[PDB]
Amino acid sequence: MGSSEDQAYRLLNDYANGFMVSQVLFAACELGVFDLLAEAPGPLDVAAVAAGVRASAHGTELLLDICVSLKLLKVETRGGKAFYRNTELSSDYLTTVSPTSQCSMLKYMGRTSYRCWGHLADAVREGRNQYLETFGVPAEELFTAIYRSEGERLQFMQALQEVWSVNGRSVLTAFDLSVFPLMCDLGGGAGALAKECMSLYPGCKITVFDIPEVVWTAKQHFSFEEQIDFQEGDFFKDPLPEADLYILARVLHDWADGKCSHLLERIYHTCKPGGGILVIESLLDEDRRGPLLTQLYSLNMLVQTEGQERTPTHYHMLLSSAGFRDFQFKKTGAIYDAILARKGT
Amino acid sequence: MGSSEDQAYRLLNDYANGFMVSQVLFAACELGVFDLLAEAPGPLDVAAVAAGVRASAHGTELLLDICVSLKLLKVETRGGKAFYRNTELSSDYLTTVSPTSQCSMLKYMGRTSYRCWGHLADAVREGRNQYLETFGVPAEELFTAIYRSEGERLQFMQALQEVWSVNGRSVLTAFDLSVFPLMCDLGGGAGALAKECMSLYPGCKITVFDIPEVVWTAKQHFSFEEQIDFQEGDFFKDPLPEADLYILARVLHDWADGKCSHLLERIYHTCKPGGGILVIESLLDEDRRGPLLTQLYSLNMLVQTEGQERTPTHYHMLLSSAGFRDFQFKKTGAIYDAILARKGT
Ligand SMILES: C[S@@+](CC[C@H](N)C(=O)[O-])C[C@H]1O[C@@H](n2cnc3c(N)ncnc32)[C@H](O)[C@@H]1O
Ligand SMILES: C[S@@+](CC[C@H](N)C(=O)[O-])C[C@H]1O[C@@H](n2cnc3c(N)ncnc32)[C@H](O)[C@@H]1O
Ligand SMILES: [Zn+2]
Ligand SMILES: [Zn+2]
Ligand SMILES: [Zn+2]
Ligand SMILES: [Zn+2]
Repeated sequence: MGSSEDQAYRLLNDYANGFMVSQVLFAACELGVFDLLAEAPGPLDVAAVAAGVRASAHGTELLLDICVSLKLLKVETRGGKAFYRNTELSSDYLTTVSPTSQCSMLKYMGRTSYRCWGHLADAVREGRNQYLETFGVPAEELFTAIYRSEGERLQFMQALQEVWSVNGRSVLTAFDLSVFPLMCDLGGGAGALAKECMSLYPGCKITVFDIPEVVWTAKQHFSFEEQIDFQEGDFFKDPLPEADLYILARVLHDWADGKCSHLLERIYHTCKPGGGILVIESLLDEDRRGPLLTQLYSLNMLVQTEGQERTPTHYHMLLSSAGFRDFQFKKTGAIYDAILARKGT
Repeated sequence: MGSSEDQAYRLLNDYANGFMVSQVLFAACELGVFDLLAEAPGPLDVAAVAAGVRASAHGTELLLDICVSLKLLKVETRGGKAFYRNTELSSDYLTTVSPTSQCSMLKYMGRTSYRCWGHLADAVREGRNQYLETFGVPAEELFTAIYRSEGERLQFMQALQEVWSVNGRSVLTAFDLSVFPLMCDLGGGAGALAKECMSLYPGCKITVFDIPEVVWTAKQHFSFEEQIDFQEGDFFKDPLPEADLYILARVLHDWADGKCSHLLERIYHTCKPGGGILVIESLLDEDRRGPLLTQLYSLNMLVQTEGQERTPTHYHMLLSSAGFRDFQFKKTGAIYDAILARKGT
């Protein structure tokens, strides 16, 4: 709030205004402000940004000035004009060329999640997702609602690959996976995690398993290399590729316990002695009261998917019931953690 | 982000997730969580909250647990159950009975502003408001779009009165207004600021001026006391009530310079020597690069109204052109500041 107001009032305003700060970041990403600034020979003024993003003078200045206050951009003065430049933050996470780019996820959060979240009170009220109430699109089959169009499936796929450029190494190296020569990424999407897995484990080979529409899009928009293979199908009913390790990264959180149990059971019966299951999810503290970002993510699963985020013990009951033993989890200090369980005799 | 990740990545996530934190606060307000907790004989468990707000168990727990992490609620343990209670923050700003309640504004930000803000990129792109693109409602006359229904006009009116319970005293006491026995609050709405003005200045009398629909709603939903009068009309063309002081609180920011100049001109020609104009707005720093909340508010005017937030110098050019002299402003340390100018001979 105001600089002299009581701390509780300032906090309440921070929370109330949060949606505005999210949209400033999302719109700056959608307009390509950071890309234009990274492609420029040096820093740019309002009129040069407004012209490059094809937007209004007043609108651009408001946007750039808010970005400076938020520490997403730096400003400098030359003559009778402000000149904007990228920060370490925006160069690393907000430019398309950066390997650690978070662009596509931000644009996705802005275009889909933000819309869904307006219906939060009803998702809480009813205990169910709101794709029909938000997009008019039936969600009886979760992913036909999520991939409501070709361009929307490419965007989802581009969005999801982005976290692995920052979190990939932590999760794949939490446990020594060199022990599993043949791997399968169930619901592997574009294959970003698999690409990382193969550079990390030179001996290993991996199959990316996903629905026919994702596999086709992955091959059409992402190039590959000699360690990675693709199998298309439905993990709830099709035969799974033979593997020593099955990886489930952000798959279990999309579904309720019963659906999770079914998939875990199929994987278990497909595994051989010494076989493993690597579950990659954001772990909830045992009291379900943190971390805050994970709690928000669990609420985002209520609003969007059929699932929730879970505690280590919850993933343990699920994996133990499916038949797995030697349950171990590793808290990475990152958004995504790793769980590994094995099949015995 | 994750507790061990780089500070820039944690900051980017804070910003990206802001919309979720806003909606948690808005939905907790819409569900009446804080009221139910204040009306209870003591602290309540998940099942008692879920039943009282008529919502799902999973949804309620997620909501309450996020509120605890956000410091909006406190939790305690008794037997095999968590018990939630209000904080100083929620009791003072989030309960309907509290005089400093911010409820109605939060519900309004959630229901209208949040929706509008999804169209931020286009409001920036085009340099205009999005009522037609968001609500289907024509905005050619700003307030017919803002008061699109009776219940929506009552909500807007209830929302706007709330800031004056906290910021009212600062703005009205920045300058000694005892010098102006007769006052007029132009666009005074429900008359919250006028009610405060009259307790602060016992000698003074005030007329609340607003559009016929607002005046009728104000008399029908708010009771009055012997110092306050109501005149209905259009400040752009109707005769203004006779007054020594004209107050413009959050009126100028809704409009562009030309519309502001027109209204200021009418007020000037209505004033007599020694007459005053009290402008109450959130002042932008001279470089237009802060405060952050004011910059967000200026962007909210681009997205919603026909105006912007302005710098002291900008309000000075406007007031000076209309004919006013002795321009003075006072930065309160709060969201809203005060500007006073006078009419000479
Ligand atoms: C939330 S995405 C996670 C993708 C990826 N593992 C990551 O973390 O970036 C869940 C993935 O599961 C895939 N999926 C959903 N249902 C499936 C099914 N029945 N059979 C195969 N793949 C499925 C989706 O198409 C999607 O790529
Ligand atoms: C943004 S509200 C501010 C209300 C109040 N002064 C406050 O700060 O809480 C602007 C007020 O101006 C009123 N208004 C808009 N156009 C008007 C007009 N042409 N004549 C009279 N009142 C008008 C609106 O109905 C509304 O109550
Ligand atoms: Zn079995
Ligand atoms: Zn168990
Ligand atoms: Zn004149
Ligand atoms: Zn001037």
